[PDB]
Amino acid sequence: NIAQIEAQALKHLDKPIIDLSGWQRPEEINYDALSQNISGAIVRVHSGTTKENDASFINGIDKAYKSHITELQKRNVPVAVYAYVAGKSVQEMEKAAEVFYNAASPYSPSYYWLDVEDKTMSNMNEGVENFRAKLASLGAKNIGIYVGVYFMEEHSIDTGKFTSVWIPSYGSDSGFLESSPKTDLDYDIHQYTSKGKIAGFDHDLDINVISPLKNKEETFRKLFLKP
Repeated sequence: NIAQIEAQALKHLDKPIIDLSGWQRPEEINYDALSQNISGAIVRVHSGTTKENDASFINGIDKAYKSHITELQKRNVPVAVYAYVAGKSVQEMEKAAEVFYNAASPYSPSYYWLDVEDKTMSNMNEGVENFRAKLASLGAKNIGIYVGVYFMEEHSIDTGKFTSVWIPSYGSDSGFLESSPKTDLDYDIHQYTSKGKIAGFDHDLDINVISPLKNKEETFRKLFLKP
């Protein structure tokens, strides 16, 4: 039940939050082990490549998302989703948002995240908003933005209409927390390394933590326990 998931999450609150994509092969993940070593997970569903790869189809659909979502949800881990935002026009942005929503919504994800990291439209702020607005109109309520500080400032990426902000800052990228986002914007969650190692998986993992500037339990509830 819902109280059960919530109790497990309270119990595991100091375990890290991971994000995963098709680059992390489900067959290489011991989900039993991984689920007891994490508090939550954020799974890639879409990337916005004409060449073929192991992590997604040409239409942007991630090759592993059904596995990552189902295997973690069955183990009572709360799971949110993300899309790499890369439309070259409003039309592409709205298309990608629809593809993303339709693929992820069946799983009742705890949050939808826009992963914004390169300029694919002249006014990237407008394109990002196109994506966000479309997702909202399709029914997404929890819509957050992942964006680096320098990118956000360079392209005047407005985070105001999003319901949460997620920011990467790796320092040297050692696998450990070593530098926090260089902004006074009030973000909820910090991607601190791309080279984490967690029991249950042998290879590099993106690891995240709720910002120590927030109340940890309340912010975790916000991001993971309110779909």
